[PDB]
Amino acid sequence: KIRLYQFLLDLLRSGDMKDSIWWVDKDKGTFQFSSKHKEALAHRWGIQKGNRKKMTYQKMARALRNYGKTGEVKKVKKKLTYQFSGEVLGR
DNA sequence: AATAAAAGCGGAAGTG
DNA sequence: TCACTTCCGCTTTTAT
Ligand SMILES: N=C(N)c1ccc2nc(-c3ccc(-c4nc5ccc(C(=N)N)cc5[nH]4)[se]3)[nH]c2c1
Repeated sequence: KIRLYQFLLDLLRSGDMKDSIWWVDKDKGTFQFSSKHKEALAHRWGIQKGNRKKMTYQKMARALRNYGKTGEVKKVKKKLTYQFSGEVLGR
C-alpha cells in the first residue's frame, strides 16, 4: 500500500494541489499547508485510503505526529509547517 | 487583562 | 504486525 508521507511528497513534486500545499524551502525540506484549503487535501487523503469516514485535517495531522518517533516527519515551530527527512527526499 | 478561536498535543481502541 | 484511523480530552498560541 501507500504511506502518508509519500502521498504528500508526490503532490509537492506534482503541484497537483498548489492551492493547498507548497514548499517553504524546497531545498531544506520544509513545506506548509494552506490554513484555508488544508481540509480539501486531507479530504483527498481519506479518499485514496477508502476509510469508512471522511478524513479531516485534525485526524491526518494526528498521523503525522506519529512520524516523530521514527523521524520521517518532524513538526516545525511554525504555523502548519512540517519537515521531511533526507532519506525520503533521496539522500 | 481577560477571552474566543485556532492550532497543536497524545492516549486508547479500532481498522484494513 | 503494521500504518494509520477514530475518538475524546487536554494543553498550548494566537488574535482581538
Ligand atoms: N485565533 C486565531 N485566529 C489563531 C491564529 C493563529 C494561531 N496559531 C495558533 C497556535 C500555534 C501553535 C499552537 C500550539 N503549539 C502547541 C504545543 C504543544 C501543545 C500541547 N498540547 N502540549 C499544544 C500546542 N498548541 Se496553537 N493558534 C492560533 C489561533
